[PDB]
Amino acid sequence: YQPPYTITPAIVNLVAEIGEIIGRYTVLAEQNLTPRLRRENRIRTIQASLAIENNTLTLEQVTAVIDGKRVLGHPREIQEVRNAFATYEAMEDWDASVEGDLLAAHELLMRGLVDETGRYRSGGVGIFRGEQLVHMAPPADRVPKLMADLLDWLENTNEHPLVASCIFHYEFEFIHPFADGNGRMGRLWQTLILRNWKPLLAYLPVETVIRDRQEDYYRVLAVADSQADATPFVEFMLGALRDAVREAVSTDHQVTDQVAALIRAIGGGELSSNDLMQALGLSHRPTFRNNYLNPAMEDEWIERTQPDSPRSPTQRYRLTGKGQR
Repeated sequence: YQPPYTITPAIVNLVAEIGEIIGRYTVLAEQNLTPRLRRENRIRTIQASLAIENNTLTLEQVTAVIDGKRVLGHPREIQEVRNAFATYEAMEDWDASVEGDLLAAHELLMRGLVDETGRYRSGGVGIFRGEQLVHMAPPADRVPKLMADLLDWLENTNEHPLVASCIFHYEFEFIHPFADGNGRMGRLWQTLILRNWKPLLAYLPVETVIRDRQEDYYRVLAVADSQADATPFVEFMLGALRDAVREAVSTDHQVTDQVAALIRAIGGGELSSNDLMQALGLSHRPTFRNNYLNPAMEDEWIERTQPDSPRSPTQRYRLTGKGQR
């Protein structure tokens, strides 16, 4: 068994470019990706992946759900987000070729939403490709062998993870092994195959590109299905991944704990040296001037209320370009 994998000069050029872009995306650009940035990307991945399957929640809403903040919306859509966030955070446990790990993921993703969770469908299911005509997936009794072969292929494939993830996505979408959430499981397992190669790709929000190119995504996926060839789909996905890892590097191209405490102490009002001294809980004047007032003054975080008289007794201080969080 082997899926219709046929290479093309366009694929090798996309692999070359993705490879090179990651060659930069790593280096010291990994020492810039903070936990908040990983989360921002993860929230974008979840919101877009769910948006493709007609979830009406906005990025601002999905952020608030995962943050724990106030959320007004449908309880079923909000639980889709909670389950999705829970599922992506458990990727470290799974190997993309393990059938048990695939079922454990489907369980976390569909828990409390559907009857058949963590197992393949017992009956038939319709394949939806946007506003395209619905057709039936393979019979449920064919799924176990189809999935066994696909997962065996993925374990012993010589293809590069970038290509292998696209081939699996294409084959998985054709089979639709679960009663629900096949679309979301497809994007999840593609992210898993990529993070099993480079774990930084787990925070690549390629789903925002697939959501914006949704009409073409389903059209290329249908044309590839009609012509029985994964090649055009692999070109599309490697293209989307390239554009994603490219907009990830373009986003790239700090205050001390002492300076950060002074900026928060000023706020909106105008504080004098003794007003800051009392607020910061300081008692040594040279320490305040050298470690707090002058550092914030030099890096242009704070300005003087009386700039004409620098050595003034009634001297007070107000913020300039100071952004909170």
